[PDB]
Amino acid sequence: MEHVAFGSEDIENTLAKMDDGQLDGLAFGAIQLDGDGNILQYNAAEGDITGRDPKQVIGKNFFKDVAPGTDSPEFYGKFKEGVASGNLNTMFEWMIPTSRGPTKVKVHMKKALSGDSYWVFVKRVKLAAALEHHHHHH
Repeated sequence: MEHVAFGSEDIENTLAKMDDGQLDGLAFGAIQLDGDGNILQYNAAEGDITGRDPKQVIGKNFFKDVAPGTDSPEFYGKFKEGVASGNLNTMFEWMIPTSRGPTKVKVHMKKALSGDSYWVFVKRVKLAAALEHHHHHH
C-alpha cells in the first residue's frame, strides 16, 4: 500500500552538470571528425605553445569525449541530421563558462571536401581569418 505522493522543487536538483574543465587552455584550430564523431586528425595553429596531445585526441570522441557535457540533441542532432544527408552545415557560437569567468567561442562545422570526413573549427568568437589558400591534399 505505497500511496505516498510528494511534490516539491529543488534548485540544487535542477542545477547539475556544471563546468568540470576549470582549466582555461586557450587555442584555435581545426579538427577532422568522422560520421560517428570520431577524431580523425588534429591541425592546430602555428602561433602558440603545444597543449593537448595530437595522438591522445585521436581515437576518442570530439563532443562525446573532448567535450564532456555536450551529449545532447541540442548540438548532436544537428550533426546526425547532417550526416544522414552527407553535408552538415552549422554556424554559431557556444559559451564556455569557467571558474575564471565566462568565455564565448565560435565554432563552424562543415563536411570535408575529400569526403568521408568532417571539418570542425574551434576558435574564440572573433573574425580573424576568412579567406584562406594553399590548402590542397596530395
